[PDB]
Amino acid sequence: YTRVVWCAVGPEEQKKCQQWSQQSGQNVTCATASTTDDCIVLVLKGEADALNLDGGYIYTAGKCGLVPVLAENRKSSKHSSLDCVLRPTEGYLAVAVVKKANEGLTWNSLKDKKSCHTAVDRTAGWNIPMGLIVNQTGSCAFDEFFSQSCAPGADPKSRLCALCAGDDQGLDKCVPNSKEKYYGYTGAFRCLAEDVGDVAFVKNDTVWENTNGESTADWAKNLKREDFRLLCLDGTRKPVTEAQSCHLAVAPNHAVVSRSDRAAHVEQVLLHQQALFGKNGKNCPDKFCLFKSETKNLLFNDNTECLAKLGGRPTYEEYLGTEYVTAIANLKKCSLEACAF
Ligand SMILES: *[C@@H]1O[C@H](CO)[C@@H](O[C@@H]2O[C@H](CO)[C@@H](O)[C@H](O)[C@H]2NC(C)=O)[C@H](O)[C@H]1NC(C)=O
Ligand SMILES: *[C@@H]1O[C@H](CO)[C@@H](O[C@@H]2O[C@H](CO)[C@@H](O)[C@H](O)[C@H]2NC(C)=O)[C@H](O)[C@H]1NC(C)=O
Ligand SMILES: CCN(CC)CC(=O)Nc1c(C)cccc1C
Ligand SMILES: *[C@@H]1O[C@H](CO)[C@@H](O)[C@H](O)[C@H]1NC(C)=O
Ligand SMILES: [Fe+3]
Ligand SMILES: [Zn+2]
Ligand SMILES: [Zn+2]
Repeated sequence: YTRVVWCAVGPEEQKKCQQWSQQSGQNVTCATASTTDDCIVLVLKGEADALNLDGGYIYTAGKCGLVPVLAENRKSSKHSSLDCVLRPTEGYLAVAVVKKANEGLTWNSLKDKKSCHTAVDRTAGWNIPMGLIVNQTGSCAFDEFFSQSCAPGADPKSRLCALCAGDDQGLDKCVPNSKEKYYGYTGAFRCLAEDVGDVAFVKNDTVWENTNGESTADWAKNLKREDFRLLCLDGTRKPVTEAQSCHLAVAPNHAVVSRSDRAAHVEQVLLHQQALFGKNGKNCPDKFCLFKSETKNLLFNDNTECLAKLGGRPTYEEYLGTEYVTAIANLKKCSLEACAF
């Protein structure tokens, strides 16, 4: 039974998965795909067993019968007596970030600016802000709100891809995987840091992890938190230290999904895998560390303490929460039930 086939998205996650595979005695093996949607299809076909997904994709996967199995849990200063694997998930803060030097830019003056998104269909980088924007303008032309953007996964010849740069060679412009320079939390923030965009739609944790010497990548190496500002919904700007009172929403954590008939087996293998390669696991950091990838968030986010049990044996709708599930349905009206593949 207990071989789990992970689905990696892109060549970089593939490399990391191959390392995990080798260190696991081939308990985990790897399948690769160019996009998250493709990976979901591989899981539906039964050619892969699982992968960690942002909440927006969990919505896509859930409609096709896939279920949440274990969720990412980061550091917290409450619930601590309880062990990480048993602790409830706090969710993360979706935020809109701008440069302080870019004075006078607020939530009320984003029209015609340049934006940086993690990817299309993702929670913090797309679903939350575009949902909020459609709603406030009473219009579905969200592709004409910003003058130019980098929204991995949109038509590469549309304005929503204009700011994306592709890989080393300019190839793969706008693909929704790490090959694209401005993909994901880190990529979208880089897009803002290099002044390619006016605002980045990421999470709270991204800002802190790539400023004040926390990174060391050459583009982040000199960034300082005082150079950035959060855009609050009230038309006000605040230091990044004010996220708890200046965010767009709380997002449910990224979670591992698998086909329902495979959930229990995937779950067992993963709990044994994090005991070996997790934060203080038998072989981290001496041999391989599952939750570390040099600020690239490959397979899993780098700030992950552990993969936690769910409790309540939640369906995907209960896991995402009815608030966030109606938000996505209304936004997708711009482009009630049925699986896409
Ligand atoms: C937003 O994100 C930062 C980092 O993810 C949080 O600050 C971390 O908080 C932990 C304890 O919760 C501290 O021990 C770490 O030292 C902090 N990290 C760093 C790198 O500074 C912060 O709690 C979050 N703020 C809000 C309002 O959510
Ligand atoms: C966009 O607006 C719609 C319409 O109000 C929001 O959907 C509603 O959300 C509330 C709160 O969850 C429910 O009580 C309503 O029933 C929903 N209405 C409809 C028509 O479905 C949606 O939340 C908004 N999107 C965002 C991102 O805020
Ligand atoms: C960590 C995964 N959670 C998602 C929130 C499973 C859950 O169902 N948790 C939960 C808790 C702990 C308290 C109140 C309400 C909810 C539903
Ligand atoms: C692989 O899984 C098997 C089955 O439980 C376990 O006995 C073995 O020790 C595991 N090895 C590693 C390194 O995970
Ligand atoms: Fe996310
Ligand atoms: Zn809030
Ligand atoms: Zn239930």
